[PDB]
Amino acid sequence: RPTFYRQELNKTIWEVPERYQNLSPVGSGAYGSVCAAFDTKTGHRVAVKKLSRPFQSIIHAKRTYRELRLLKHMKHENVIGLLDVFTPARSLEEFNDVYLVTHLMGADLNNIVKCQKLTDDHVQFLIYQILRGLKYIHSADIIHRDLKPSNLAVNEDCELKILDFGLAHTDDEMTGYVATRWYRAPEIMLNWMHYNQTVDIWSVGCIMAELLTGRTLFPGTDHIDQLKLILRLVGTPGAELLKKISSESARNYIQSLAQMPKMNFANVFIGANPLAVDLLEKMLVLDSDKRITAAQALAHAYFAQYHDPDDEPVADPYDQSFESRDLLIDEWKSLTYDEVISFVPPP
Ligand SMILES: O=C1C=NC(=O)N1c1ccc(Cl)cc1
Ligand SMILES: [Cl-]
Ligand SMILES: [Cl-]
Ligand SMILES: [Cl-]
Ligand SMILES: [Cl-]
Ligand SMILES: [Cl-]
Ligand SMILES: [Mg+2]
Repeated sequence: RPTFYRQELNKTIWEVPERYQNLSPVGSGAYGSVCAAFDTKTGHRVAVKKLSRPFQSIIHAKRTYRELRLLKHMKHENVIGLLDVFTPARSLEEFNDVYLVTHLMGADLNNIVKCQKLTDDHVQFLIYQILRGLKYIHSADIIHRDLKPSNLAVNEDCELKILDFGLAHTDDEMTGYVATRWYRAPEIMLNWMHYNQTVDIWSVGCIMAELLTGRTLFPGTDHIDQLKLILRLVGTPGAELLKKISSESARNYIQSLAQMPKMNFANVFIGANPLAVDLLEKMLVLDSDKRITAAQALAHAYFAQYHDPDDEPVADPYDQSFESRDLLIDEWKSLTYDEVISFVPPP
């Protein structure tokens, strides 16, 4: 066991192993507080996150376990990984605090596209990396659920990593003129049907459009204004898709709208590479059953310069059976403790 030292930073007690030095507060959401630090063992600048109230309820205890299981599993060049996890506790009886350590991220995709469009070669490389990461994530039957520019880290060499997996956002966070909703697939924005991995491909289409134009594709002022923007581009549904909407009330609302045909995407994305237009048409499909998958998209001719099927790996199998399990707070806490002490660091 390493030696720990204590300090107070912005009214918060931080107790961390001696290897982590020069701690500096960076942010604090509702799930914890974050400090930048220097890791003397690896030489990396790192983010250290102290979870806030990790075991305050059954819901919160299960969410802590879910987050740690997911971060321990992810081992791919285009996905955030876990460098370390620690607790100052010396036994399960005194276990209360969880700290997570990752590589410190600089700019996100917003700070690169803010009010600005990129060249086609840059769009090819950035979207290729998102899809390479997504092929890996989806091969473990994981759905990200919250892909958007602020959840994509980018460096000066245009290299990209996916972060901030959806751990299951409030009603108020999705209300109004907000980027938190602009990248969401229509079937989950209005709870038409059950989530599945195709929702992530819709988000990639929205991101790719915004890189090509410099502007948000569907900047709706509320859920219904956004749906109207979506259907104007991709057309109103046929009876095939209407059949698959379990909400009778949602079926009734869609049929209240005047019918609209799918628009010509070459007249929307003026001047774009025709191969980019073709790929957008295959991602931005209303019926989720018919969207292109990440593995299929990597083989599309838009990525001929980068595609290498011997260098696009899949993930080890991932056991999610805990998600349908009903446990008490102290049982979720015990499972989490076991995962902290069994962590093996990367090479
Ligand atoms: O799609 C592309 C590729 N280059 C562009 O300048 N666009 C683009 C299209 C429409 C608007 Cl309104 C703005 C930008
Ligand atoms: Cl140490
Ligand atoms: Cl990483
Ligand atoms: Cl503790
Ligand atoms: Cl964003
Ligand atoms: Cl597993
Ligand atoms: Mg985020």
